[PDB]
Amino acid sequence: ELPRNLEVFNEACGHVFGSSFNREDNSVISDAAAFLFKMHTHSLDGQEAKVLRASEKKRERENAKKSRKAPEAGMRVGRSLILTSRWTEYCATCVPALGSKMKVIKASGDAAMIQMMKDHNSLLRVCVRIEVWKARYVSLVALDERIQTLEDAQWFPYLSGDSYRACPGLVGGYFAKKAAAGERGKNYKKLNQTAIIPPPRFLIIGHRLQIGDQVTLRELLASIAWGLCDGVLAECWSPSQGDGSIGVVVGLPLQATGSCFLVVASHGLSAIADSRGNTNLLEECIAIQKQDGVIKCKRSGKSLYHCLKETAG
Amino acid sequence: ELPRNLEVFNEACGHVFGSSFNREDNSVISDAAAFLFKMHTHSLDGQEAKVLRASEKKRERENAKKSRKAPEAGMRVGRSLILTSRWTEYCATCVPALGSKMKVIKASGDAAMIQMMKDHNSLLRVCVRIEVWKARYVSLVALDERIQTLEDAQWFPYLSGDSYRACPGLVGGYFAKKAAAGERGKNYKKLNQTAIIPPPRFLIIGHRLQIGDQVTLRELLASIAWGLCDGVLAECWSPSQGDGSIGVVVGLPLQATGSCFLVVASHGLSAIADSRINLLEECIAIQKQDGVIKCKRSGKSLYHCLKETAG
Amino acid sequence: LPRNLEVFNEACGHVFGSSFNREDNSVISDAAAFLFKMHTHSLDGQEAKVLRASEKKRERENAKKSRKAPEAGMRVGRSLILTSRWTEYCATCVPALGSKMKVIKASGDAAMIQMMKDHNSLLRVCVRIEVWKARYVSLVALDERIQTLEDAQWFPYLSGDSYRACPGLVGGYFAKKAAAGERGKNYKKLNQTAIIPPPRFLIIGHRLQIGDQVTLRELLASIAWGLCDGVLAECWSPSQGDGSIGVVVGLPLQATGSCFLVVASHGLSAIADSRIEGNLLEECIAIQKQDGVIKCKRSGKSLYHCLKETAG
Amino acid sequence: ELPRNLEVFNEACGHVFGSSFNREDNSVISDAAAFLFKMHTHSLDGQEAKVLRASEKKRERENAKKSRKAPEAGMRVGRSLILTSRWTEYCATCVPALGSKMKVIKASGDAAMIQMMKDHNSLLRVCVRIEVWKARYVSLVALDERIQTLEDAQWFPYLSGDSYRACPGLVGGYFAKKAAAGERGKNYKKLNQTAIIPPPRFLIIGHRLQIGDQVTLRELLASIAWGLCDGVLAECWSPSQGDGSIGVVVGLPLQATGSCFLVVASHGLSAIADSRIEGTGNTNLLEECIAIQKQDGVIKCKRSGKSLYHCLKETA
DNA sequence: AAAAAAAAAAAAAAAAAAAA
DNA sequence: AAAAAAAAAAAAAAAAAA
Repeated sequence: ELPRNLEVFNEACGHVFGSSFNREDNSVISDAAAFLFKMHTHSLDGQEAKVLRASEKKRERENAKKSRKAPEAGMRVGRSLILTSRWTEYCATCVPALGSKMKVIKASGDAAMIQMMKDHNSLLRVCVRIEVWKARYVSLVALDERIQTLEDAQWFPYLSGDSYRACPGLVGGYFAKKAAAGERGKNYKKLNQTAIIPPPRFLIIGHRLQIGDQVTLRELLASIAWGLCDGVLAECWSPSQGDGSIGVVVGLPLQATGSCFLVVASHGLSAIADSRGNTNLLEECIAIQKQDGVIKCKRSGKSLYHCLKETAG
Repeated sequence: ELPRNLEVFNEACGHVFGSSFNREDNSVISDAAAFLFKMHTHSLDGQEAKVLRASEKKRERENAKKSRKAPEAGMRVGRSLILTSRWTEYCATCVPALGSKMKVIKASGDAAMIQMMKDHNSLLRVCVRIEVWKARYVSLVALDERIQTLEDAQWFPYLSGDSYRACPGLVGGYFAKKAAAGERGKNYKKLNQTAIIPPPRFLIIGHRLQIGDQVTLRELLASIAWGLCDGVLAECWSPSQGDGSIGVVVGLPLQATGSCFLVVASHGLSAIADSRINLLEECIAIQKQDGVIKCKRSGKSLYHCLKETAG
Repeated sequence: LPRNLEVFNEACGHVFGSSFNREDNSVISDAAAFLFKMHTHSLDGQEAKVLRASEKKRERENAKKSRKAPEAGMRVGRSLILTSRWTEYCATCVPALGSKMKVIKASGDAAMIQMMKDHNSLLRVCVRIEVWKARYVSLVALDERIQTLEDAQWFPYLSGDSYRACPGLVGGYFAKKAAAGERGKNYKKLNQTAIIPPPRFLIIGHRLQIGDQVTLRELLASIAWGLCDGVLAECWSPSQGDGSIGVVVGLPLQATGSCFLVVASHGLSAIADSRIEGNLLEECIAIQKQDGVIKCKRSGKSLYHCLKETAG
Repeated sequence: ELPRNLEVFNEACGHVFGSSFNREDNSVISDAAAFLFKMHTHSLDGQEAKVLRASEKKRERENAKKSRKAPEAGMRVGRSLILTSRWTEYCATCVPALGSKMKVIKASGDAAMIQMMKDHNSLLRVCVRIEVWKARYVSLVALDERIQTLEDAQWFPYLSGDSYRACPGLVGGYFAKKAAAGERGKNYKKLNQTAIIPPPRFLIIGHRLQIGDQVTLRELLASIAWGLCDGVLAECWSPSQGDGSIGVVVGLPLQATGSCFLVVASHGLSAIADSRIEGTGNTNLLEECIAIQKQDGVIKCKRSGKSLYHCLKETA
C-alpha cells in the first residue's frame, strides 16, 4: 500500500509510542521522528560509546554517556508522547549494533540482517527529512543566533554529523562546510537548501505536496522555504472561507538554474566575480507554477520571518 | 545602605589592607581586587594545591606553590597596598575550603556556611568585573599581542578561566572561545565586549555611571568600550574648564538590536545583506541629556586615536 | 604541408572517401572525433582496455569487444560516410592496444617507428580539433562543472590522453594533478586562450591572420571561449548583410600575464596590484591590428551572456 | 662540535651521496635535502606502500610504486649528485619502518631505536627547512600560476602533507589551510611566512645568518623574503667593492611590532580589517616604512611599492 | 535578578614532550 | 623542434559507496 520507508516509519512509531502517537499533528510526528533518530545513531544514554578515534575529552564524554542510565519506560517525550513498555524490545531488535556496516552484513549473507539494516537506513533518512523540515518550521518564528552573515546563513540548517551523512544533499552545517571546502569526490552533493519536503503528516503517508492540499501558511512556508527566504513565497497560499487557519495550496515555486555571470581574466584583464542592479535587485521576479500556469511574481524584498511577524501584528 | 554585594567587598578590602587601601585610586582598587581574586581562587602561596587532575607539570607547579612560603603581613602588593596581620584570619574564616561546592553547603544546612559561600561568590563577581575594567583600561594604551586579526580581537578581554566562570556575560578569552565552539543552551551567555562597567571607584560604592559625573577620558573609554573600538566613542567625554586630565560624561552609547535582517539568495533571487538598507558614514546612537542623537563614526580605533592625539 | 597535418589529411581521406568535406568546421570536427575514438580503441569491436580495469569496467570492455564493429557506409556525424577502406586503415595505421614507444624503439623497425610517430601526431591534431569544438560548444551552452573561478581556471576539461598529447593547451583533471606534481623543464603552463585556427584552417595549415573571412563564432572560439570577456568581439567586423560571415580586423595579444601582487610583510600593507597604485569596469585589453596595438575597454559581461542577449 | 641536527644531516648526506655532495652550493644541498626527505617519507620506488586508509586509486598508485624497482647505485639525481652503492644500507637502517610512532618505540624501550627515530625527526625538520628555502629561492625568479590573489598568496609556500606536519611553523599549502579553517588546538602554529632561514650552505653548518656575511642578493632575499614581498628588503644588501655580483649583508629586517590597525564592530558599527586601506588613501601607502636592524642601529626604510620579483627582473 | 558550574622580580626563534 | 608517458542520444527518489 505504501513504500518501504513510510511503512517502516509507521511501524516503528506505533511500536515505540503505542497509541499515544497522533497521526495528524506536525509537532507530535516531529518529536517522534527526532526521538527515533536519536535512538539509531547510538546517542541515547546507555548506548555503545564512540571511541574508535576519539580524543581524550571525547573518550571522557562517551564514557560518561555510557555509564549514565538509559531512559526509562513510561517516560514522557515531547508534549503528548509517552513511551510504551515494549520500546526496549524494538530498540534491542531493530537497532543495528554500533559499528554495523552494510559490507559486513552482506558478507554474512543473513537476509533478516540485511532487511533490518535497510529498514534502519530508511528510517534514518525519513527522520532526518522530518527533522530538517521541523528546523525550517522553527526558523519561521525564532531566528537562530549563530546565523549573523550571509556567509553563515549559507550553511543553514546546522545539524549533527549523522544528519549530514544521512542526507548530505539537504543537511548543511559544519560537516557540509568541510565537505565543500575539501576535495569533491563522486559522492559529493550540493546543499539543496530549499528542496521540497512535505509536512510531517504527509511525509508519513506518502501524499506528496501538491496544489489543492489544505495546509496552514506556516507549515507550507517551512516546507518550501525557511525563515530567511524572501517573503514572496507567501503568495503560494490562499486563506479559506472558513476559520482561515488552514487554507489551500494554489501554486508552488520553481527552482531557477544556470546563468553564471563570471568573467575569467585574459589578455591582461582581471576576474569579475559578478558581472551585474538596484531596480532589478529590489523588484525581481520568481516563477510560481500554479494550476493555470506559470506566473512571475515580483519579490517582496524582505525576509519571510519578518513578513510573518508583520502579518501577525 | 550599600547592597550586600559591595558591602562584602568593602569589608574584605578593609580587613585585608588596613588603611593602605585607598577607595579613590583606580589602580589601587584594581590591585586589591586582583589580590582578593587570587586569594579566594586559592592561587596565593601556601594555599591548597589544585591537584584534582593536575598534569605532571601542573602537579609540580601546584605542589611548589603550596610549599612556597605564604604571604606575610607588611608585604607590598602593587604600589600603595600593604597586607595587615588580619589577612590570615580573613583568609582562614572567609575563604571556603578548596573544592567546596554549594551542593554540600546547602545539604549541611549551616546558615553561616551558606552565607559565607554566597559572599565569596559575590566577591568573585565583583573582582571579576573590576579585573575586566582594568583590562579595558590597560588595552587603551598597550594592546595584547594575542590580538592580531579580527578573529582574535573578537574575544577581548583575555582573562583566565575563573573570571569567565564568575561572570560569563563579560569575560572573553580562551574559555569564552571554547564555550562558543561548544554546546549552547539557556545557561549559555553571550560575550558583550562593550557592556557598561562602572569604574572601580564608582563600582564599589554603588554609584552608577551617568551623564554629568566627573571622570577621565581613559576611564570612560574603558568603562564603555576598549582599545580597538571605533574612535567615535571619544565624543562621550568632554573636558572641563582647563581640562587638567579630568572631564565629564556627555552621553552613553546605546546597544545594537540583535535582529538579523538577512535575506539569503534562493530560487534565483539575489542575496541581500540588509533588507532595510557608506561604511565610514555609519552613525552610533548616543543618549544625551536631551535625547538620542546620531554621531558619525571616526573610522579609527580608540588605541590609534589616543596614540595620534597624545602629541 | 607539414607531416603533422599530412597524416591527418591522409587518414581522413582513406577513412571517409570524398564525403570528408574540408571546408566545414562541423564535418572536420566529427571526422577528428571519430578518428580519435578509432585510435584510442574506443569503437565497437576493438581491443579491450583490461590492464587494471575493475569488474564492471572489465565487463563493459568485454561487451564492447564482443559488440559488432562498424561497417562500411555507416553514417557518422551529419555529412560523413565511412568507406570500405577504413577497416584496412584501422588494421594497419592503428597501433595495437598497449603498444609503447619503448618496445617499438627496441624492435628497431623503421616502419613501426614512423607509424607510431604518425599516430602521435594524429592524436595531437585530433585533440586540438576537439579542444576547438569544445570551445565552440561552450560559447553557446556552458558546462556545469564550472561554477567558481577556480573551476573555470582549468577549462577545457578533457581526458588524460588529450592532456598528454598537447599539455600546453588541454587542461582538465590531469592538468590540475600536474600543477600539484612538481616544476621542471618539461613543465608547460596552461594557455586557455591560444590561437587555434578553425578546423577548416588547421588541417590545411592556414594560420589565422588579419583579413581572413571567418564567422564571428568561429573567431571567438579560435581566440577565446564562452566565459571570456566580450570585448574580444571587437576583433571581428561583419560583411555585406553579415550572413554569419565577416572578417578579422585584429587579434588579442598572446596574453602572457604577470602577477603584480605585493603581499604584506614586516608591517607593510598588502597591495592588490602594483601598477594601479597612484575602475574595475575601466580595464582594457590590448588588440594588435594591422596598424598597431590598441586598448579597448572591457564590456563587463561574459561572452555567453553577450551572445545570448544579441541573439534575442 | 655541531648540534645533533646538522651532524645527522651531514652524516646522512655523506652516506647517501658519497663524495659527490658539494657542501658549498645551494642547489646541490637543496637537491640532497629533498632526496633525503623523499627517502625518509617512504616515497621512493621500492619502499613500503601506504594503504592504511587508501582509496582505490591511491591503492593502485602505491602498489605500482612498491612494484617498481628501487633506484640503483650510481643513478643521477639533480645536477651533480650521484648515489653511492651503500645508499640502500642507510635507507634500510636509519629509516623507521612505515607507520612507526614514537609512542611504540618508547614503549619498546630500545635506546638505539629511540635515537634513530629522533635522528629521523631531526632530518625531516632540516630537510623541510631546506626545501622551504629553495621554494622561496625559486619564487624570486619564476612566478607561480597557483598564486593569483592575495588570498592564495597568503598560504605560500605550498608543500606536501608530511612537509606541513614536520614544520608547521613555516610550511603552508593545503594542510595549513585546513588547520587554520578547522579547529585550532594546543599545537596549532601560525604560518610565519617570512621567518629567517639561513642559506642551505649555512643551514647545514649552523652559522646563523647575521650581519657581515658574504652572500648573493637572490639567496639573501629568498632567506629573508620571497617572490612577492615588498622590494624595500633589497636594501639589506650592499654590493662589494670588487665584481659586485656577490656582496655582504648589512642589516636584517625586523618583524614589525605595534601594527594593530584593526577596528572591531560595536554599537551597530562594522569591522575594519585595516584602517589604512579603508581610508581611501595612497599617500600613506607610498610612504610606509620597514624597520631594518643594521650594525649601527635601527633604520626606517621607505617601501618601494613593487614586488621583489619585479624589482629583481628590472635590475637585471 | 533568582537557579546550575590548557632575542617589548612577574606577553618571536630554536630545542626536549604531542604528531601541492 | 625532439624524447617520456520530471531542457534515438545534460534535478528528485531508489538499489551500489559511506
